[PDB]
Amino acid sequence: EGIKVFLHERELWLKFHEVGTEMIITKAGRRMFPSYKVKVTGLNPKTKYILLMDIVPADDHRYKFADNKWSVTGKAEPAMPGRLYVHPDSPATGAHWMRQLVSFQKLKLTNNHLDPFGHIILNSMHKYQPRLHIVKADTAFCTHVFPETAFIAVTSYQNHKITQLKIENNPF
Amino acid sequence: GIKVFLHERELWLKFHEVGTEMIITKAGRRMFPSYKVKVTGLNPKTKYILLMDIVPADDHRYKFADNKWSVTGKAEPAMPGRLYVHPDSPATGAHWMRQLVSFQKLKLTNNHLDPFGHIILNSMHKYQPRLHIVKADTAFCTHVFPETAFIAVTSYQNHKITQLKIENNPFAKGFRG
DNA sequence: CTCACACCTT
DNA sequence: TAAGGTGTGAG
Ligand SMILES: [Mg+2]
Ligand SMILES: [Mg+2]
Repeated sequence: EGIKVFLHERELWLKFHEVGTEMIITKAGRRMFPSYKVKVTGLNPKTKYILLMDIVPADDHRYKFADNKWSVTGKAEPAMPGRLYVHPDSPATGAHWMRQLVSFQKLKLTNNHLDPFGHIILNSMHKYQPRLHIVKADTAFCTHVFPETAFIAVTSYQNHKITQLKIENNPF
Repeated sequence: GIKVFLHERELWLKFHEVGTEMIITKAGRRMFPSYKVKVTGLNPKTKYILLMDIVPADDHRYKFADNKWSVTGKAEPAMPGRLYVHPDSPATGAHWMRQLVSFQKLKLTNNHLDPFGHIILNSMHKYQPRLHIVKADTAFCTHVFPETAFIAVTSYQNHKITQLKIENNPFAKGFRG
């Protein structure tokens, strides 16, 4: 647990964070943008670990976007326990995980409470916090939370500034 | 370090074999056994926050029948679980390691409108208590003892749990044979 | 599922 | 002490 985790593309995340990050969620499931990726150090090279993500409510509010601003508009909806996204390389050695960027870019977000594909179910107009968890594969694990990756789940982009950012930052 | 050891593990296992139930009430109910741990491997001078939460063990709703728990439906959706921060937090590693860390005063309630800061559970659902350890100068670590999982109930279902509670909890001494 | 209650601990 | 944690058992 003397492990360090570093958010990749932090500057891009910050730009989105300043505006107020939104992530589109759909029936088919949508990848996050920015992608969530991390560098990890301090793992035992030979020990096996499972790396995984979840995405948990950031608060108890429900939100609306109006007058180019977000604001609380109600009580957050109750939900089922969040699904986990287990990194596909799991389980793997500390040396494997440390050798290059651990990317969670294939993680998908859906708004379909009946989703059959294992995608992470969110509710529109709620705020969420992505978390990374590191488990010795072998009762104990550690969790890393970057506040700048927090976001509001949306059904289509609300703040037109976000749309510009996404447009300006994806080659194709 | 960091290592966390469950106190009275033997007693927990006795309940766990039968299938642990924890009473929940409006006023808030202590767990029995008391959740207590020994911790080692902390930096003696560093300050830490210790806290617990209690999370759904699965997505099921249960029923008890034929002297057996069995799945009966989908679990009820719920709000995020409240935290119980240990009263001594924040404290130094040395403080935490000096004696058992007790979470005896943690209370469980069924009142979704509870104003007392107690942990809100739904009856007939299964739950897993977890201990978290947060350091000082984002990152924290979590310890999960599966032998402490339990089904929240409004009154005891399996009479073997009732008898265990009576035999081992001092406050129930008056009901003993 | 709830409450007044006897009986007990701390 | 006095305050407060138990399961009870009828409703
Ligand atoms: Mg990206
Ligand atoms: Mg104990």
